[PDB]
Amino acid sequence: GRLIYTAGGYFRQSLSYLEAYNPSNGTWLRLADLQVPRSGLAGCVVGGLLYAVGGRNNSPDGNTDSSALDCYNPMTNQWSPCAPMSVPRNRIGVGVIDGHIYAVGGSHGCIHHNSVERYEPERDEWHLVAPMLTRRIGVGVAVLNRLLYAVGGFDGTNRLNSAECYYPERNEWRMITAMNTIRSGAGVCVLHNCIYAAGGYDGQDQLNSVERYDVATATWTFVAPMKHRRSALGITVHQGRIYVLGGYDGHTFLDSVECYDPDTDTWSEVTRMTSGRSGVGVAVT
Ligand SMILES: COc1ccc(S(=O)(=O)Nc2ccc(NS(=O)(=O)c3ccc(OC)cc3)c3ccccc23)cc1
Repeated sequence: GRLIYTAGGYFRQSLSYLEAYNPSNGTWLRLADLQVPRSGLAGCVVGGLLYAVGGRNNSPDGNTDSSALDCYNPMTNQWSPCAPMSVPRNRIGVGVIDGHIYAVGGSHGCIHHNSVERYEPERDEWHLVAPMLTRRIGVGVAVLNRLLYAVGGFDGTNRLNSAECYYPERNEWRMITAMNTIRSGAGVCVLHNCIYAAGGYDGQDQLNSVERYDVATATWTFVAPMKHRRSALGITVHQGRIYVLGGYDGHTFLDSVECYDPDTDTWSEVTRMTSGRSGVGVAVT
């Protein structure tokens, strides 16, 4: 009975929605609003708890990048504040390894981070780990074989097709094979033994293409393209399928949710959010 949760986002301004989708019956739940509206945040789950990490509050008055970390408990329907990160990180990537949340890249104003920090929920503390090789914002992050992958993004000058691999036991990064397509703001997840990068922005157009990295062969391969081009999309995996939610298509903030089935290699539109939005954090619990 797991749900896909979607937190925050952007439509005219940063949003406070926490909504959940139930793929078994196609219904949506409206849950407790975020304390502070945020977009460009990342969502992850550790031990049944949903965490909303980083992002930005883009409001009528002004804009503030967020160093915040907040914890949503589905049992109690309440957000609680956690220890903040060392720096604000808008357009952040995040992965979880062994119960620890990794906050990768992102921006603070015009500073494009290569730093990486790790959150320990048992102790409510962030600690810096080794920095990435490249500054990356709008970076997609996936965890496979207890390694953390940082894919694409924007370094401050160049939009990137490069990707790198973090080794927690050695505390070191290495560059891996570059993608076929430059992508910032892509959706990045892991399904079966592969990293998928879906959509994003190549510096000219929003993309519908989708590629996957097979770790055995160290090669990126195109798979079936989404129906909508999209960047700043949310992404998750649920019962063996990839779900992509929202994003910006070049003209509209999308309410479309597409599902990818790897056995048929096809995308289908399975629901719509209650309103169109980009830059959401998404996770499953
Ligand atoms: C068009 O208006 C927008 C206003 C706000 C927003 S957002 O949803 O609040 N966040 C973001 C905005 C941009 C990002 N990088 S990008 O590569 O996708 C991109 C780059 C250039 C573009 O065109 C010139 C469009 C998208 C984001 C990346 C990750 C997460 C959030 C991003 C989205 C759209």
